[PDB]
Amino acid sequence: ASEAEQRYEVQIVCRAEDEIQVRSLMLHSLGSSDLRLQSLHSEDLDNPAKLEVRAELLGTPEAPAQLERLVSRVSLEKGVSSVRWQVFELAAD
Repeated sequence: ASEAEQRYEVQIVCRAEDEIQVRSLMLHSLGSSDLRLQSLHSEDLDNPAKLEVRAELLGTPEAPAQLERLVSRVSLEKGVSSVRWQVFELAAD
């Protein structure tokens, strides 16, 4: 309808123990993805052992299923404490 590509910020809270696996599966789920990665801010949040990786992925509101896909593929892996995605939209002007 209207070209409004939104940024979905996938915030994966994962143990540092398996962060590399988590991030590898993140990239794996980027294997032909509508969701186009911009950046992934990986900081320590809950605890130094739990790294929260908040990645900006651009996608349209027409692609919610892809977010599920990402979340599922990463949730298949161990180390993930919590995984949320924030729909950040464009500023309605």
